[PDB]
Amino acid sequence: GTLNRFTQALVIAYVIGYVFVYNKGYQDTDTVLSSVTTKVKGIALTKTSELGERIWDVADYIIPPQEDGSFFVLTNMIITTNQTQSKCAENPTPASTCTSHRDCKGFNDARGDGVRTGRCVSYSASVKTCEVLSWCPLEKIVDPPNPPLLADAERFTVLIKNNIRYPKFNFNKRNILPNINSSYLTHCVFSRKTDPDCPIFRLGDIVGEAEEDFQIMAVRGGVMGVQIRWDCDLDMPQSWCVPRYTFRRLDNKDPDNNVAPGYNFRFAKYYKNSDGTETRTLIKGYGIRFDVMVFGQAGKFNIIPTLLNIGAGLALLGLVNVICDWIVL
Amino acid sequence: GTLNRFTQALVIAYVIGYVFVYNKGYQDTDTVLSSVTTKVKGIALTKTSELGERIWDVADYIIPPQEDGSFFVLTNMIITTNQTQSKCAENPTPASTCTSHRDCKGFNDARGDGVRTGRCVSYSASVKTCEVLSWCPLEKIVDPPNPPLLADAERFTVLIKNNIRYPKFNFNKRNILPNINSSYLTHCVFSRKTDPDCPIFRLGDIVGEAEEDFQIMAVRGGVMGVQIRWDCDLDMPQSWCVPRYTFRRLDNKDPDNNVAPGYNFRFAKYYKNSDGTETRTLIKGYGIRFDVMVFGQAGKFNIIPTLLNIGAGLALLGLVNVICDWIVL
Amino acid sequence: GTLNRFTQALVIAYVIGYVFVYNKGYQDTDTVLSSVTTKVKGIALTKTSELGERIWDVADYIIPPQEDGSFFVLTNMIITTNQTQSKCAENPTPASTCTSHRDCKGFNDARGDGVRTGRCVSYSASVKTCEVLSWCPLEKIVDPPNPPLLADAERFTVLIKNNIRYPKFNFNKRNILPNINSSYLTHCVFSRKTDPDCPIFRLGDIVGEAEEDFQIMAVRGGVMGVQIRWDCDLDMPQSWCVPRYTFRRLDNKDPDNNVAPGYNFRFAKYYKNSDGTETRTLIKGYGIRFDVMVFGQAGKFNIIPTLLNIGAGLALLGLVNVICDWIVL
Ligand SMILES: *[C@@H]1O[C@H](CO)[C@@H](O[C@@H]2O[C@H](CO)[C@@H](O)[C@H](O)[C@H]2NC(C)=O)[C@H](O)[C@H]1NC(C)=O
Ligand SMILES: *[C@@H]1O[C@H](CO)[C@@H](O[C@@H]2O[C@H](CO)[C@@H](O)[C@H](O)[C@H]2NC(C)=O)[C@H](O)[C@H]1NC(C)=O
Ligand SMILES: *[C@@H]1O[C@H](CO)[C@@H](O[C@@H]2O[C@H](CO)[C@@H](O)[C@H](O)[C@H]2NC(C)=O)[C@H](O)[C@H]1NC(C)=O
Ligand SMILES: *[C@H]1O[C@H](CO)[C@@H](O[C@H]2O[C@H](CO)[C@@H](O)[C@H](O)[C@H]2NC(C)=O)[C@H](O)[C@H]1NC(C)=O
Ligand SMILES: *[C@H]1O[C@H](CO)[C@@H](O[C@H]2O[C@H](CO)[C@@H](O)[C@H](O)[C@H]2NC(C)=O)[C@H](O)[C@H]1NC(C)=O
Ligand SMILES: *[C@H]1O[C@H](CO)[C@@H](O[C@H]2O[C@H](CO)[C@@H](O)[C@H](O)[C@H]2NC(C)=O)[C@H](O)[C@H]1NC(C)=O
Ligand SMILES: [Gd]
Ligand SMILES: [Gd]
Ligand SMILES: [Gd]
Ligand SMILES: [Gd]
Repeated sequence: GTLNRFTQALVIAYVIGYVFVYNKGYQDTDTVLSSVTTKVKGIALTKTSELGERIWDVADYIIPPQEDGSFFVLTNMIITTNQTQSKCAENPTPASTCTSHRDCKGFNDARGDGVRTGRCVSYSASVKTCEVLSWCPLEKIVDPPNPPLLADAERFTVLIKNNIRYPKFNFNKRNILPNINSSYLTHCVFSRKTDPDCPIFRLGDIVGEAEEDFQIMAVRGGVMGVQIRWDCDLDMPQSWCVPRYTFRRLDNKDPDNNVAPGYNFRFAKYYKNSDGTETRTLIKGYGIRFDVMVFGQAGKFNIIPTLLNIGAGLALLGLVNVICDWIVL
Repeated sequence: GTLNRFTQALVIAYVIGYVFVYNKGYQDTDTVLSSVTTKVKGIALTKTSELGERIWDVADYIIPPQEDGSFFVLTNMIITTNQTQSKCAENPTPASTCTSHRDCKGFNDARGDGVRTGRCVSYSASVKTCEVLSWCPLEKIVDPPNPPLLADAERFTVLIKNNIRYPKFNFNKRNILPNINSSYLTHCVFSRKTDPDCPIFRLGDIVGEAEEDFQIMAVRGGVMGVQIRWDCDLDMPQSWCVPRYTFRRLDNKDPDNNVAPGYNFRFAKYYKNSDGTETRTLIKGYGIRFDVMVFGQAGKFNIIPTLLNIGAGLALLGLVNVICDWIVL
Repeated sequence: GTLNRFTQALVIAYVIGYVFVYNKGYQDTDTVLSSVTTKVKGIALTKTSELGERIWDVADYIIPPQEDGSFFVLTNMIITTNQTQSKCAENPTPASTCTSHRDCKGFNDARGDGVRTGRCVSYSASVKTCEVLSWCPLEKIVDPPNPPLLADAERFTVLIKNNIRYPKFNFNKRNILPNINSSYLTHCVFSRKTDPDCPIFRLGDIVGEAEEDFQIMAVRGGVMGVQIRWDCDLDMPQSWCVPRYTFRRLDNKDPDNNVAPGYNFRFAKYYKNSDGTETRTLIKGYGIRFDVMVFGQAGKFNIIPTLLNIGAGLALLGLVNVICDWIVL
């Protein structure tokens, strides 16, 4: 029909026009094989209450441990020391509290501060609670310092390297562009406006780019997601293949509707005493774990998907006439 | 033909009926960007042969190290201590055994207990073997304790958080549902029957859910795979987007057809002696490494794949007539 | 037309011939769920300048830390010891150099060797630079030893286990074949020519297979990518499903156009002095990090994609006639 010349003009503009340049269907996909490397640099001062001023080389003292891709920056802490294998009073709790040896005797014990020895002992002159053997003295139940001890970390800076490969199209590139000289990377610092190609990011600015604050986050900790996205049209020059960096808070702020708020964990330092006995320093550290999430797809031109889709274009226009005929009169 | 009205009624029921509601082809795929966090809690008692009763805070003493997603729980061990840099007798082995200094002189040495010094020394009054410098005293060749030292670990419990995102559909959710209050997560424990939405899992129950046993596995160690699966139809409410948890033993039990049976590795503890000399405690730990494997796909409605497939539906029915004609008379 | 019998003979040979056996479109894809395990074995001798001959059990002394999949082998190092919390002279640098207390007073300080105390102190009789509190004595600025301290590592050997699963086709296998006895894996060593099925690889041979050299790489470090590829046609016997191993240097050699050349990082060893004071040994270690990258796809037969494509085959041949008619006369 006369509408058939209109529809044929519509489908030609539909596929070639719509489906190809917009949806780009004429290509075959391939996902990214990725590897990433990070180097945090920076140092941090802390005037501890008693211990006096102290240094923290984010290098060695601040990163437990040195991870594969991701990584965790220490920001806050509760430090218990001179701990040893010994018996001692549980922390004051209605579940731990006792009147005499009769109350202390368990599954919950091993879930709490340590393993319960039947004996009952005074947690202080004022009160009494079940004795347990454990690492003693027990860690003091307190909220983490505020503001953060390693608040200087806002200003630490991380270098992020990222080699990737699309196995299928035997192609591979690195987030560091060849146009970029080494002397520039000697002191550049990423920024969306000025330096998009600087792979050195500032921790504060990472948190911040994410609609967050390194300071209100550094107290109780959290996890920052550093999303890298590799989209490359391989039929285009390999020069136009470029990484986009996005940022995201992953942990939940809301106190309600969650558990283990923020991000922290304990680790220790063991010491062979000159006496031959064991002692350890236990440390509950809060901090920000940065996860580097890499992803992307790519595609060159290809006959099979193209003809596959074009074919469907011709079957589609068949019905287009019935649609035009029912619409028009 | 008359069969053409039958076939057209078949293809309409074939695509819309079969291919769409079953195979759901009318959607576009998107894979999951994932991050996971874990918190193991629990303590464990061990009455060591000589050393007497001892505590092991799965927190600090039990997890080497504190990993990104995955994690490894200590269950069993062989502990060699007071080790130092020094010379000493290899372990009795036909390859190590010697009659005099003539036999000891290598590539295998450096492959064995330590580097071979030519001298030959008696491993005991009864026998003799090549001297080597190494960390000495050498670790005693024995099978790991049975039952497991940290058998209490069956009952440790891990909390598992999992934030995910589909980049394409700018959508993201967390395994912890909003319907779930915090006070519940204060002591809930996952279970298929009662508490499907409790993200706190019990190590025994994880092993167990996998058709295995934490006790027969904890002696010599292994790796548990905790598979999380995120399938979401995004055209449906984001509320129906939910995680399914599956369990799997990854290591091979069979003694034959494998190497490094179960799962263990050695690590050490270094100590600056008051004398200024070095000493270390070497530890071969067996345990269960839990790998959290996250994956899934999703899809909203879309025109391109739909019309693409519908088009093929019309080309398909064309041949359906030749099939009906050859069948019927 | 007469050319229509030619085209129909072309498309039948085009799809069934070209698109199916070559491009294999009649299948549905599924990507790999992977887990990997590694065990490095080997020991290494080092005749240190002063300290004398010394052993390094790649087990405990050589791997910091014991990683999930990937792993890092120590090859070279700069070792600073008896470090303590204290004040001391910065390293000679035009930015650090000073004439008197007036010059020392900062953001750069905290970026450098330590936090600047106003006082100015002589770095030596010859010169003077700003005093800072830090871990002191500062680490000596030198290039890493050459040749590598743990050069013996060329010859260390790693065992690599790899369990994988395609969730969709409920299928899963392991890089260790059932045909392979355990007694063989007791001393086999991978090699392309003789032993393709030996999952024990030699570090030198890994580097080497990659068109590189463990020795010129071990001085300043780098990252080796161990690419495993799982392609399985699941309509074929599950026996033909096999892993291919490829090798790749990931870091950039070129001095220009990069930062943090090679691969190294610092970590420390803490010691409670008999005096009650703290001291630590700081260590900048160069080495080779091996990343095990696993990937692959698979597919069984399927009706939907097949008919989808066949359908497009019939729509395609429609236009083939117009092409043959315009070509031929
Ligand atoms: C090396 O690297 C930098 C970064 O690309 C170059 O600096 C940029 O170059 C252009 C052109 O002059 C300026 O318009 C931009 O402002 C520069 N970016 C920044 C943040 O400095 C620099 O030119 C290069 N050095 C040489 C000599 O090649
Ligand atoms: C908070 O969380 C829990 C878990 O969803 C709620 O307990 C469930 O709610 C229903 C409805 O009463 C019960 O039928 C299920 O047995 C409960 N699950 C378990 C294991 O307890 C609880 O109601 C919530 N608390 C409030 C007050 O909202
Ligand atoms: C156990 O494993 C090995 C490795 O597959 C077998 O050795 C191979 O078997 C064939 C057949 O004789 C030889 O042609 C190859 O040279 C062998 N490979 C190597 C590198 O040795 C060995 O036969 C097996 N042992 C038994 C008894 O089954
Ligand atoms: C940690 O440090 C101090 C100093 O060594 C310990 O001091 C004393 O505590 C002991 C336990 O009751 C007694 O055994 C000692 O005799 C006493 N001091 C001396 C001079 O030996 C203290 O115990 C330690 N704290 C713990 C219990 O972990
Ligand atoms: C580990 O601990 C003990 C106690 O210090 C060591 O005791 C002795 O061993 C030495 C090595 O032959 C001699 O050098 C010493 O004189 C002797 N004891 C004293 C009082 O010094 C023992 O060597 C250590 N074990 C090793 C060798 O690692
Ligand atoms: C590391 O080891 C030595 C040996 O203990 C230290 O020796 C001395 O240094 C001190 C710092 O000025 C003085 O406080 C001491 O009195 C002196 N020796 C003695 C016998 O105490 C040396 O300080 C240490 N190095 C540093 C500063 O880290
Ligand atoms: Gd990791
Ligand atoms: Gd701020
Ligand atoms: Gd049991
Ligand atoms: Gd060599």
